[PDB]
Amino acid sequence: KTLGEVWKRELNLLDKRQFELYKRTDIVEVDRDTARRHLAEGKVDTGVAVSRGTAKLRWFHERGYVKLEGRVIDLGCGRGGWCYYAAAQKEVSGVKGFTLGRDGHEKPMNVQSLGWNIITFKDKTDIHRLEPVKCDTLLCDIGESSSSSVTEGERTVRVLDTVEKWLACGVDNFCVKVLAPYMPDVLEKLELLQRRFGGTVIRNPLSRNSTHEMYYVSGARSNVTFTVNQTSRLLMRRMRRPTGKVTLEADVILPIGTRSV
Ligand SMILES: Nc1nc2c(ncn2[C@@H]2O[C@H](COP(=O)(O)OP(=O)(O)OP(=O)(O)OC[C@H]3O[C@@H](n4cnc5c(N)ncnc54)[C@H](O)[C@@H]3O)[C@@H](O)[C@H]2O)c(=O)[nH]1
Ligand SMILES: Nc1ncnc2c1ncn2[C@@H]1O[C@H](CSCC[C@H](N)C(=O)O)[C@@H](O)[C@H]1O
Repeated sequence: KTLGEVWKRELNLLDKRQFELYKRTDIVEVDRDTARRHLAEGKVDTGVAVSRGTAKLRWFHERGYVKLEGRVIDLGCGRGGWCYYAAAQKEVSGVKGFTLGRDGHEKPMNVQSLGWNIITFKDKTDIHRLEPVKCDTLLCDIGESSSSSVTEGERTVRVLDTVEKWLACGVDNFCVKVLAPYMPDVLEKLELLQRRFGGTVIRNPLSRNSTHEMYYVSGARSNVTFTVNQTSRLLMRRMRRPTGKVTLEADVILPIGTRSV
């Protein structure tokens, strides 16, 4: 029924070439070449990002969609791209990242970009069962894509359900991935969360067209259904005649070193 649900259905009908072209059509992409080479050779002091996630969070942060301050908690940190980005910001005092890091799930990577010493990584942790703790900035980048819209809806509502427990503790800032903002139950949960905690959902330009993910952030407030549909309209427009044309941009390079007294 929603424009987004139609989008998912049409997405699944695309042929191999069209899907490949479609996913990167008119999107922005950071050049990960140098970063990947450094990481692969064991370099930990060049300030390169451990994943594409660092650039994603930087985009939100640099334009006020989320302030990174004080005690930061990163649910589903994976390799740690968001933890390292937050750790390098002066306003941040500490970072706790939690992730599964098991059975194929990315484990935290160890590099020494600025503030690596203020991050405490913990793997083998299912954040749905992790007891909420008080923090100032809450981050969560969880949401596994599924060809089934019903399934993406279920996974998204589960993430928001868990995240609400943490926001309820009282947080100033947040940036939470919403896998399928186009699903009706999700739209309603977002409207309820907005009334309780404020914020709104924003589409990151670094996201590929093959996913409708948007992020629930604290730095702005807008009409949820309107903006989710604006993104649905954009995604459907790009599916008409995929060019695979991408805009390459410089990846994030952070300063290096420990943050000491
Ligand atoms: N028409 C197509 N749609 C595709 C394809 N691969 C993915 N998708 C769609 O994009 C969505 C995002 O894909 P992404 O690779 O970024 O996320 P996942 O790694 O979690 O993909 P899954 O949703 O987990 O799918 C697993 C695999 O299943 C295959 N798959 C998934 N959907 C399809 C379809 N519709 N047609 C053909 N083959 C399909 C494909 O090889 C996928 O890699 C996915 O949920 C699908 O709705 C594809 O080859 N063709
Ligand atoms: N229930 C759960 N508990 C903890 N971690 C989970 C989880 N479900 C998924 N994850 C992890 O969440 C991560 C999402 S990808 C996160 C990327 C990160 N923002 C970066 O910048 O690198 C994956 O590693 C996935 O394994």
